[PDB]
Amino acid sequence: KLDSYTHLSFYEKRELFRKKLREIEGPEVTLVNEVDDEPCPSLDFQFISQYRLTQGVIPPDPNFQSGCNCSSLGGCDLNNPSRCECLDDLDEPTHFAYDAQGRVRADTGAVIYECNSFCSCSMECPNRVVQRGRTLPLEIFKTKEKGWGVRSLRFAPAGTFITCYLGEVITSAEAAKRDKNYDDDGITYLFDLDMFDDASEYTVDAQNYGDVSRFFNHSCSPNIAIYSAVRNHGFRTIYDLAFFAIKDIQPLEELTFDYAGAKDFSPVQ
Ligand code: NI
Ligand SMILES: [Zn+2]
Ligand SMILES: [Zn+2]
Ligand SMILES: [Zn+2]
Repeated sequence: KLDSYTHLSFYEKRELFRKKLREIEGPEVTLVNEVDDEPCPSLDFQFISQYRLTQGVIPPDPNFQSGCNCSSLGGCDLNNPSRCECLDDLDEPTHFAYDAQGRVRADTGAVIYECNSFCSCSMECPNRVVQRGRTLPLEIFKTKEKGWGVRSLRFAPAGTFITCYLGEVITSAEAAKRDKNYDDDGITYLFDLDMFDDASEYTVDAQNYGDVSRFFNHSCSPNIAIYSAVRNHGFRTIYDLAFFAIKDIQPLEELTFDYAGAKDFSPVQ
């Protein structure tokens, strides 16, 4: 029932959005809508691949970073949990967060310690998974009862990294400033960085800048969950929000999460 002008307008709007995704550095990201005639999600936002810092936020200084030099040939050898200085932040059931497959081990907690730029290992160091980025080709699609969602296009073994939740790092102060502006917003892309000390009170907002994950939906039976991966082991005022698959993800399966913090990880209870 759309008239020529509108129909063309929508056409062009969807194509613009597809253009925008083509410019994402990484595996493919596609846009589909088999439900209605909505072109695509709002274009008023920019895809990024690194946090965008904002006024008033003091980022962890890299200058005071610890760098492991336990890089023999390959990476750091996942058999030497007692050689890395990236792991010195805790010694109990000591081990690298990942296995050989690059998947997140089942005995790994809600905290991942990856190698820094101050380490001597190459980018292939088995302890630089998150840093390497997405590897799964994803598709933004229109769900029937919920807004837009994202499903995988490939099978993902539980424990597979997916992507970090990117966006502007704002102080819980301005956070609330924006909360005073959220009108009839169906979704409010806020993510508090309070895994540790609550003094920093920093939050990630993907309202205007973010990653594909800014399209992920909440759910009760999620297939992905946040893993606080840190590189500046000494200052966790800011860290990476990593999404890993908690269970096998079937191709074309929608990805969903529900942050519970370290209050769903370490407890079988
Ligand atoms: Ni089409
Ligand atoms: Zn190491
Ligand atoms: Zn290291
Ligand atoms: Zn390393």
